Amino acid sequence: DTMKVINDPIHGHIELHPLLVRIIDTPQFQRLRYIKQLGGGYYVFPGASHNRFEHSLGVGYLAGCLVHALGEKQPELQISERDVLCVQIAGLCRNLGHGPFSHMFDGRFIPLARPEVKWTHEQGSVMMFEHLINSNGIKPVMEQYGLIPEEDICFIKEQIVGPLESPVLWPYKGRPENKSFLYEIVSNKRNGIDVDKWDYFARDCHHLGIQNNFDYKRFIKFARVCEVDNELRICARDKEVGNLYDMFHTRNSLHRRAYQHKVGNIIDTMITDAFLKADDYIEITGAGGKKYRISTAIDDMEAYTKLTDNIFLEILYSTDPKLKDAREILKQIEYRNLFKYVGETQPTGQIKIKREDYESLPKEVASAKPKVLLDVKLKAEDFIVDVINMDYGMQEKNPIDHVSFYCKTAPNRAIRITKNQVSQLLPEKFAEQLIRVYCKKVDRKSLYAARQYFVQWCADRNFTKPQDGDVIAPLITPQKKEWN
Amino acid sequence: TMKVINDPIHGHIELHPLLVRIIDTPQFQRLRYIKQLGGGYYVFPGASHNRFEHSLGVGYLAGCLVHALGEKQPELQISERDVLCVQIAGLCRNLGHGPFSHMFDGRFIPLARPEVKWTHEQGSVMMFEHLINSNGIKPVMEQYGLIPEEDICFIKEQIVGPLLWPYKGRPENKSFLYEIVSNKRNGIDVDKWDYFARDCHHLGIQNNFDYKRFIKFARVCEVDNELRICARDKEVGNLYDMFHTRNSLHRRAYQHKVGNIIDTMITDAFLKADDYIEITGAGGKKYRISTAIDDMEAYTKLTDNIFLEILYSTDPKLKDAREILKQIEYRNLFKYVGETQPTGQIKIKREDYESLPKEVASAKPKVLLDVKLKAEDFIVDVINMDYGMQEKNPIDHVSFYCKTAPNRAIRITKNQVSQLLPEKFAEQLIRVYCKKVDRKSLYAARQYFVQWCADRNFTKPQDGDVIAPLITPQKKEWN
Amino acid sequence: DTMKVINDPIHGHIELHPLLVRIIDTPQFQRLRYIKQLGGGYYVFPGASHNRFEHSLGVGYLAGCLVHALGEKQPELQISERDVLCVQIAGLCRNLGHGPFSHMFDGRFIPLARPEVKWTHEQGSVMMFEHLINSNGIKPVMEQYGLIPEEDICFIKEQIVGPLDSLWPYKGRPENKSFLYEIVSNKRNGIDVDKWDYFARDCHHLGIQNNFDYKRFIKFARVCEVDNELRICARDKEVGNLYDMFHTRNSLHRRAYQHKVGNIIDTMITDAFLKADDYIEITGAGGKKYRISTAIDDMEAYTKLTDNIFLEILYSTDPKLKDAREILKQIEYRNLFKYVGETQPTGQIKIKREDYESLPKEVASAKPKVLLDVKLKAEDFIVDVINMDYGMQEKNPIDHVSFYCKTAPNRAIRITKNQVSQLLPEKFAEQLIRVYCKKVDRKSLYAARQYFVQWCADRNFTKPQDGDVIAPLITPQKKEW
Amino acid sequence: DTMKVINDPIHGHIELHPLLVRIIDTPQFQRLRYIKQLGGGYYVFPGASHNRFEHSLGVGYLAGCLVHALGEKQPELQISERDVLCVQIAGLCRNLGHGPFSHMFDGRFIPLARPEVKWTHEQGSVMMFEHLINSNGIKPVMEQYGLIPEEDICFIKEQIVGPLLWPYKGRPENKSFLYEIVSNKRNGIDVDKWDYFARDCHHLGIQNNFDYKRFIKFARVCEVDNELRICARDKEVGNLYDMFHTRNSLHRRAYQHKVGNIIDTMITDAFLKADDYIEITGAGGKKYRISTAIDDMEAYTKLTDNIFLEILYSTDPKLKDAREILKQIEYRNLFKYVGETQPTGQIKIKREDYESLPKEVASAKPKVLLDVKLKAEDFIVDVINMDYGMQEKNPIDHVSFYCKTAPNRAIRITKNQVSQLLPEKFAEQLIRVYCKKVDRKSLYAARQYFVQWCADRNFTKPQDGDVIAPLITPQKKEWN
Ligand SMILES: Nc1ncnc2c1ncn2[C@H]1C[C@H](O)[C@@H](COP(=O)(O)OP(=O)(O)OP(=O)(O)O)O1
Ligand SMILES: Nc1ncnc2c1ncn2[C@H]1C[C@H](O)[C@@H](COP(=O)(O)OP(=O)(O)OP(=O)(O)O)O1
Ligand SMILES: Nc1ccn([C@H]2C[C@H](O)[C@@H](COP(=O)(O)OP(=O)(O)OP(=O)(O)O)O2)c(=O)n1
Ligand SMILES: Nc1ccn([C@H]2C[C@H](O)[C@@H](COP(=O)(O)OP(=O)(O)OP(=O)(O)O)O2)c(=O)n1
Ligand SMILES: [Mg+2]
Ligand SMILES: [Mg+2]
Ligand SMILES: [Mg+2]
Ligand SMILES: [Mg+2]
Repeated sequence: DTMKVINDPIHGHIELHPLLVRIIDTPQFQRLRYIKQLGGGYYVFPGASHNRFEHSLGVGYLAGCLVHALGEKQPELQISERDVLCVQIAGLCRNLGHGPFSHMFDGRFIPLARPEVKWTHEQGSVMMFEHLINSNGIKPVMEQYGLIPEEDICFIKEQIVGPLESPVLWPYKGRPENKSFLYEIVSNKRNGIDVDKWDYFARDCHHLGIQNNFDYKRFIKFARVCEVDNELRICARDKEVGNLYDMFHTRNSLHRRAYQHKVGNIIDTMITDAFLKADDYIEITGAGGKKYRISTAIDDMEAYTKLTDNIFLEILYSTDPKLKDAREILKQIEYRNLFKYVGETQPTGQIKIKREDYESLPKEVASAKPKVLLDVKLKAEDFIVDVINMDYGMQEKNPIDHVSFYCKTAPNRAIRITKNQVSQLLPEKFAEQLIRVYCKKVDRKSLYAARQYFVQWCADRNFTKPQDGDVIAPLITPQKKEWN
Repeated sequence: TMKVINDPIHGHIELHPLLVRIIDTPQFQRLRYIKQLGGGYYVFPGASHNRFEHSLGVGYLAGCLVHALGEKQPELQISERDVLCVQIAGLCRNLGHGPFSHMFDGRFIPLARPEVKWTHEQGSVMMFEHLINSNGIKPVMEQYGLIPEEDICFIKEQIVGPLLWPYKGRPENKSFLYEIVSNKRNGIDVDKWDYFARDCHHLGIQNNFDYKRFIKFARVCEVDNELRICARDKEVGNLYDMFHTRNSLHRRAYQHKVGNIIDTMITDAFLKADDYIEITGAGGKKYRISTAIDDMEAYTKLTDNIFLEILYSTDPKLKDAREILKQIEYRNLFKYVGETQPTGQIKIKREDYESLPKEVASAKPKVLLDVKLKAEDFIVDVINMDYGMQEKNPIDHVSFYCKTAPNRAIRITKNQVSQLLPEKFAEQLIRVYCKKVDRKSLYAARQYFVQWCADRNFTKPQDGDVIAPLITPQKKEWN
Repeated sequence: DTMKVINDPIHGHIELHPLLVRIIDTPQFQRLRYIKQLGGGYYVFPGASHNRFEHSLGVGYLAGCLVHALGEKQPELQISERDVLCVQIAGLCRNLGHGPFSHMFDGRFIPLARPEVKWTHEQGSVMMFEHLINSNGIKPVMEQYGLIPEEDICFIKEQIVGPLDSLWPYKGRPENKSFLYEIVSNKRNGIDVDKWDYFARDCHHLGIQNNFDYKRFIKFARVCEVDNELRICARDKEVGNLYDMFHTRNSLHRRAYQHKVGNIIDTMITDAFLKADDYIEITGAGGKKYRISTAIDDMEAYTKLTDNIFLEILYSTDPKLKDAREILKQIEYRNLFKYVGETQPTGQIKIKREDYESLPKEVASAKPKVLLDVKLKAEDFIVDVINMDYGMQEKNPIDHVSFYCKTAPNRAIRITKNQVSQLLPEKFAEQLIRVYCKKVDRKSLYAARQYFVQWCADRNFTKPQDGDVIAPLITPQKKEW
Repeated sequence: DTMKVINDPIHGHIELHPLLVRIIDTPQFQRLRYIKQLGGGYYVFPGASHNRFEHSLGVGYLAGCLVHALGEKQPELQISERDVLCVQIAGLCRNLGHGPFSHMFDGRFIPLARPEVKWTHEQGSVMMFEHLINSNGIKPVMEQYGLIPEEDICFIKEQIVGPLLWPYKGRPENKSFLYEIVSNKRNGIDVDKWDYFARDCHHLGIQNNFDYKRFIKFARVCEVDNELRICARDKEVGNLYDMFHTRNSLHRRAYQHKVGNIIDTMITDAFLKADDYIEITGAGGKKYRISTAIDDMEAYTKLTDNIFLEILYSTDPKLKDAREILKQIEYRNLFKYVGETQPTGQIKIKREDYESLPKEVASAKPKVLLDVKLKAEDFIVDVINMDYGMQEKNPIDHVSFYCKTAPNRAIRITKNQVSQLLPEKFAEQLIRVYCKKVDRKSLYAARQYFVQWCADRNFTKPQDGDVIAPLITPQKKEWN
């Protein structure tokens, strides 16, 4: 019928087009009210109670702001109301595929439960969207507001997941090359600068109790479309380059402080463990009454719709003896009897730890032979090793090398700006790995031992000296001249 | 040792290890799964916050105030033991809240168990007892210099009031300690201060009350042979503003017409599910949503999760309950018809609440109607808005002091402050909703409602002339 | 010439049309950088360093927001770019007439220096605007962007000061654009974008949180026909917020704008200006010399009249300025006139401006009945009478607001107080009386308190809040207390 | 005399001890109400109306917070109320020496007006403090609250300017940590930065990412090389690198804004042209100039941003040139920015060479057709040294940490133990060029000279180089 206004603490009063309201008021979208944006982070930052639902609204809103702003400044782009709605819908719907505890689910649980499968929340989002549309009669409503479901549904999915085919050339079908800039708004595959980041920086910071340094409104004011290699792309004003390096610095800061918090991660790990132990016994009803497991609900969207953080409490409150082991792990979380952090280190020089080797690392730690007197001997199964890849969103690459700029004197001429033209105070590398070790045995003597093994293992592997190495393992650190 | 927690409202808070021990229990962690504002989250999407983090905030502010009093007035002899007891009461005064907070004790329990008298306060005391006993907290209390017999009594009295000087946990010279966490005298306490700041931060409303300022100007003075907390005289304006703010937040957020109808629909689903949901309590015994309040072990497991357990159920017994919740997801809500108030001396009694839908349906609007509506099609919600003490002005129950004589307590009357203040401190709002959502039913509902307002001499609804143009002319008082 | 972007801490990045930039980059506008928004308030709230310049930008921006929003929701109103620019210019320029220390200048100084004259900053703003336009060749630039200077300059002035009887008293725009006159300075009910900026800005600087949400109000605003005029109407639901807006404004006056010490600093600075008025020379048109009190008669001189006057006096060496300089030095040492207390008339007693001067005499004539070391005279007392209201004297401004309902968005309606809440104010205007003593020693102050409380008793004013503590021998005589 | 409560928008309600109130309520301190914290920055960021006065209160407040927090956690340090007051006073008084438009005055004006002299606002602050104490009878009041003026005044001055071997006399080595609070000479981590980050951000419209309250919670005193020093928890090292990143961001965005700087430059020009004619009365009625008021504190007390308006509103023909420059600011007829570049070579451009740079630019021979020829005096070259506060050095190498397992054992943490994503260098220079000739043809020419000069000197390619000087940039293969 008519536009709704929603009060968001980040963005203020947002107007929602009635088509978007229709998309939001569905079981598939409302589901996101029951999935914490930061997963286990809430168990460390008590303000982070926010869910994916409200983040989704924010992304939808910002996507519309950016496309409206481009259209207002450059009418020659011929951006239609139809384009605007499609970009907003993609913004609203790019989080639809998230599972219980967000990144815990696709980062930890699915890889261990279904190692053969290749699943991402992105793929999930496309499938959920299709299901949402078909289950709720949205196509007619789309037609009613001037959308063309065939081409526009394709466009929306492409915005979320990228090209739907191997093209080897313009690989997209939803819109032609003259609207290429529309594909940079919601999920920017070229350099990662998109409205999804802008919402979460502001939102997460507001809830975590950290201040956000990046100003997206400013960026929107200075954004333009220019021709670059026969494509119309979004370009930033030259003097905004510093702000973009700061944007990636901020993202990395938030990962260091919050998203990869050592305890937040171990809680995610413990919850994953409980889910693995419960996977054989929890039943989720999907299409036609078929029963699915936590690990297989991703194969049926009707079942996936019912897969939320609620799983955690269903396990916790269970009485079935089959779920006793799973339930015991979650109860250890409530009593704050968590696996203990032992320490952190990094590979040196060129060493790069491969995903294939992740499983062998607890074995390596337990095989270390620290020359120290020990009351307990520990085994591989007592250790957890968490490898975390930190980067600027593009592996080893500098994402600012993939950004186009324009100058005040020639607003339609796109240019490139190299790192050396900006500052010598910027990073020389754009990717690194952190290795965290934890012990499942929490008593004082086990922990003392775990520390000796860990520091010995660092020495053996030529990893960096842990920050507290000399205090936790004073008998081990002297053997390594490189550390002294 | 002490833990540091980052709260977005208060910054980095330090927690004494005894408090950490209380927090890391199933009974306290439970509060992570109970939304502070209940159905409000379905209207204000930023209001995802739960009772857990509000509890931390209250505990922190309680310690701030008692610490500030001790530092300014060492002659009060506030001990570390006193400080911990006040902080614990602050942490634990929300323990008794049920699913969707005020929905549970404001709507559900009254309907499910009309004979019983339950408040979240009473719940908090029982939960606290259970928390202490289940988790071996008494020894830990002793280890930090608390005396469990007296101090547990003190903590409970702080939460629920008296279980002559009616308190046993502390003597009259420490009377001021009973004003911090839950202030029975005038409602000015640290619980409000946290929720103002917290709710505002998440709702997207800006808070006008400055509790840090109030703490800077607070003192203890002798008042009628009690040592009480007194405010500086010139802070009287800020206190009237505090109650104005609280009332604003109720108008805007806590009593939002749609937030309330969602709470009402969820309550309805819970009533229809109550016979079939089983919650396991002590010794494996089974309880219902409505009886879990009788066993704390069962109550520990009663959270907002009930909503999803119903929503995801496949049992045909829960089909009716499940349908109501599904209507929430599709946003097929009962429809708001309008709002009015009693005039003059009229006051609607709780005993009459159930007869009101019947009255509305009995109205005889002189208008042509496609459909005829029945009592069961109407919901009438009566909301009592006040400054926390019925008809009374809470500032008449506040003691002040002046800069020239800091130890001399005084009273300040409304007329000494401003003539721009309220003349009344309590009112009732009546909201009417229709369970029949189609265009023709709604049109009819509006005619009944406005006719009923006219019959009862209630105030003219704001949109009365637009929704019922044929009805409003009959009432000269309305024009 | 292209748009400039400016970063404001209240509003974020604001775009300024090149015509507005041209208006801003003039001596007449830049002048506002040297005039504190809150005057003597900075001497109490150290965060209130803000000046009228940045408040002006904010008002200009919000004016454009509201008119853009109305045009976007209701294209049938035919709001032109020309209309938008005129409203933004009026927003930018409505503070041009402010003098040194803002409300100190027209609230205290001019009334005492030039009692015969009737001056308001509004009138000042119109005159300054005219001077700004003419001095800087702005008329051609206006033409270049599609404005018609004759009509549009008239429109801008009318927005600031009102009509320069009749059904339609305005010449700048016809009745079908009536709603444009409600944006910058709303004469009908006071709800305008000037308040919205200062609520947000003052709060941000004072360290008080603002509770009024103007972005919400903009979303719900519409134009409807009311008594053959097109007016801005608010959604019915929003009536509570509007009462809260006036409550907030009153709160900010109580806490900040009428702070007892902020006011006494304003008073002392005014006193210094009065004692310096004969000796400070301000050069105006054709080299003529003016005084602080007469610079309002020449805009070229007025352009040079800012808070700088304070420091010119303070740093002076001329013995002529010794008395003025001494008062300002007392401010630096914080040897301020002392606050004695506050009271109010009872019920419907009202004090009038003609009587203000006789009040120090009345206080000094009181005969307390208490042992006193010192006897005080009329010249030792300052009596400050402050009229607090909701912007329209005794009237409820919400009775002058039009609303619409969700079921009929084009039908305007009225909402009375009783349809909203019984918890709202029963009166919308009141007076506060503050007494101060110029003699600051302990004994004088003790005495001043006895006179004050006795005078309250004699006049049947309300009992001061600390009356029983400051004058325990006086308050018992009054049973009503 | 009792405590006063003051409402600050950054810190909330702050309590001020009556001795501090006495120090504040003096002409020498109140002066700071008339000196903008960010100088010409207000002419670019309209929210930056804030003055040094309120920043000084903030620093005083934060200094007391930190010293109280250390005393509360570690009573064995024997921190006295006397220590607390001395640290708070130093915090309040470290900005006393600032001149008109803050860093414009000692960064630009004094170096040009008095090239022979070596003046810093720090030195100014000690001299102003001495003058404040003596002029206002503060010593007796200090005694009244248990201070010992001889040793405590020395302590306060040392906190501000450093030593006037354990080089300090105000306090012994067992109180070394007290010297790290207000102006930290060792690594730059002090409460002054914490206030200005929060305050500047609040006013500029930029969000601050550094959390000082958190840092205070984790701070401890430990023994390091026979000194008791403030140590940070090991975990917090990342936050400290972020602190310096933030400081550098604020310099890039705000403090060194290209237009903010050129306004500072133009105001400095006006002051130089007015210096012979403005008279400031100092001790015994002696007259001083803007450039010599630093030699008499009584005169310096009267030297504030007011000078700007005194010049602007002047009618004296002697001040006509100075007044014209300021009027160009009001009309926004500013010197024009031409561009920015950096050295590639490791030697920093030296301060001794700064003056020769406009000559070099004008001597460039761009191979381009030009309507106008420009001269050295038409160019301004601004050299800006950006660093993490310690020249080429990493300040985090000068920080001591402790671990949770051994709180009393101080340790060091090297860059490689933290991250590979951190800077490899900690100092750099930016070179900005501006033209005093503002017309279209002059500016076109200025751009050709500038880019040619960058090419000749092997500086980095300006960001818009290809657009502003398309005929010049091809000659340089390193840029292509
Ligand atoms: N860098 C940071 N900035 C802001 N908040 C943080 C940061 N790191 C953690 N927090 C939050 C999360 C918690 O609520 C609180 C305490 O976290 P943290 O200091 O890491 O405790 P911890 O228990 O993990 O460390 P430890 O046990 O090693 O002392 O602060
Ligand atoms: N109601 C208020 N809310 C917030 N800040 C306030 C309020 N009233 C005053 N302030 C500010 C102004 C000052 O920065 C600070 C102290 O002012 P205030 O409490 O009025 O002291 P005062 O010196 O005027 O009163 P007194 O000397 O009578 O105690 O608080
Ligand atoms: N005083 C208020 C009231 C509401 N909101 C927020 C809460 C909602 O997220 C959003 C829209 O709520 P409304 O009450 O304005 O809209 P409704 O749909 O309830 O009213 P209606 O449908 O009658 O327009 O605004 C707010 O910020 N301040
Ligand atoms: N990193 C920055 C730079 C500027 N600003 C603010 C300060 C100004 O008030 C406004 C405009 O600054 P710009 O530097 O963008 O404008 P200029 O005129 O300096 O740039 P140009 O003329 O080259 O567009 O934005 C900001 O918030 N952050
Ligand atoms: Mg609605
Ligand atoms: Mg810990
Ligand atoms: Mg510019
Ligand atoms: Mg005072």
